[PDB]
Amino acid sequence: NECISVKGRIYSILKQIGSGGSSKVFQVLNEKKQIYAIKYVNLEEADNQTLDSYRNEIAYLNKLQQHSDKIIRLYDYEITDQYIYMVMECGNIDLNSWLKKKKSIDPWERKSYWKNMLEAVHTIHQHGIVHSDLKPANFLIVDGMLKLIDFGIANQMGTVNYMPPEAIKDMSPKSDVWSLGCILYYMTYGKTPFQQIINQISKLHAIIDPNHEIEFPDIPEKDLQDVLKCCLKRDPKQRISIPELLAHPYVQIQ
Ligand SMILES: NS(=O)(=O)c1cccc(-c2[nH]nc3ccc(NC(=O)Cc4ccccc4)cc23)c1
Repeated sequence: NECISVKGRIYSILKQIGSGGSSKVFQVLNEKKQIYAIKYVNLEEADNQTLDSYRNEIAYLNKLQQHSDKIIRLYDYEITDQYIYMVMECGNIDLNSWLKKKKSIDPWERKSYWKNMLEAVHTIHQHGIVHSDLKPANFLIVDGMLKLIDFGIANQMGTVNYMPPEAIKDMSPKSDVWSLGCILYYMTYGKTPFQQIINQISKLHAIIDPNHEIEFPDIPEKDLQDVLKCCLKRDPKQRISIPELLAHPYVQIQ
């Protein structure tokens, strides 16, 4: 429960939120006992390829401020040769942990969270960023809304269930549509489209191979069932885009 100093301001560690691959996230308090979330990154083992990934992520996160409130608020940051300190907004819970704990999600709650997800991905697309690795863990519940925490530029610490078929064949902004579709599918049927296929090798084949029909059981919300069919199209040309999804009846009609 040590102390942290960022750009002259002192912060006391309250509790550690999480840890993963030379990185750590802590609950901190300023002199006025106001809460913040500080991300600490250890750079002693990272090479120039990994270093440029963190630098690019920090730059885009700082630029995305005031552009949208669907991106985590970054108040200040400190970068040295040894470490990175990022003073951010403190949230309630990540979407991945919240989805696993929830028994059944409300239809209005599913719609409101989908809208937030579309608007955050649209904002990063407008600034030329393509996430390519979207999963619920990249989203945080804060101030009664969902906010994107990372843009997938830097290597961080589920599995291959949200991977688009284009990325598997590559050995496009439409890639983020498939990943978002898998999150909404989980919010609709309680499972991912390829969660039943336990074998990782057999799972990767099922995503890319055509004729392997993805089940879409009938639900009262006919517009919601349509979004999933449009989002989970193996062909990126036939797949719906983010600006088209923002005008879909599911997000615009009551
Ligand atoms: N209610 S709470 O205080 O307990 C809580 C719970 C969950 C999230 C937050 C939480 N608040 N603000 C956050 C900013 C970033 C972040 N995550 C990462 O940047 C990725 C990461 C994760 C682990 C290790 C290394 C990197 C989480 C944030 C707060």
